[PDB]
Amino acid sequence: MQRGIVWVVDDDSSIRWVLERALAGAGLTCTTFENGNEVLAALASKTPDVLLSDIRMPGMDGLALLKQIKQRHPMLPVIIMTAHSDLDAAVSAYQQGAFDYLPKPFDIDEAVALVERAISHYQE
Ligand code: BEF
Repeated sequence: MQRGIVWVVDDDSSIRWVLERALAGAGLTCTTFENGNEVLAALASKTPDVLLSDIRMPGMDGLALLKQIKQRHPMLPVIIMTAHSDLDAAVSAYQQGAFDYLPKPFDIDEAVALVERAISHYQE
């Protein structure tokens, strides 16, 4: 049941290949973007069930990426790979409905782990 669209924003390629096929086997649609602002463009026409954002490119490292998401999507939850920058912006995330902040590690094991158990807690 349910579609299941998981969007990721990071270095792509490596992160994409793993999360794309592997997460696809789980029954979801995993796509990746450059870092964050890219998903925003796509977000302007769609909303993923579990968004994943990077944090090492934009102004506020990555938390800034959250701000963009909350500006147009004050509900779409996002998952950041790092929280070493201005954590302040991460707060605007929790208020808009962000997912959380995961350490640099991720891959399928660490990401799929946080995604499945997370969506399961939400349910329809
Ligand atoms: F690689 Be991301 F900037 F955490």
